[PDB]
Amino acid sequence: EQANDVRATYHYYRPAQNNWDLGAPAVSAYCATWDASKPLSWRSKYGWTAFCGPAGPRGQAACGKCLRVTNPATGAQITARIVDQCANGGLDLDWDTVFTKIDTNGIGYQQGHLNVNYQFVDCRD
Repeated sequence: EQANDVRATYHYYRPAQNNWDLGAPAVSAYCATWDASKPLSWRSKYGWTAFCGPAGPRGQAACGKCLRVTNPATGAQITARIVDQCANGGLDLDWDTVFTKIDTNGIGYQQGHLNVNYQFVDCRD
């Protein structure tokens, strides 16, 4: 249920620009049918990456769960939502949500990848 020392990276195709709709033709993510329908606030308030990792079997029973992520580097932490898979190999719907906020200095953004840790959690919206 918990995973540490995983090399995370970020990748953007069509985010919030196209209201990051998980329904958008070339995306079609698992909980799109249920979360792409929530307004903007909530959606931009609570991040929404994927159910992946070397240790994260959580799909069918993950369409309404959240994921807490921590960054040893700063000690900062945040909570994202579980929605889709890892078409790239890990957390992708970031850029403004997780990475960008737990990266106070920018070391990750200028380099490309980072070493982070995470644990499955509740949303409590």
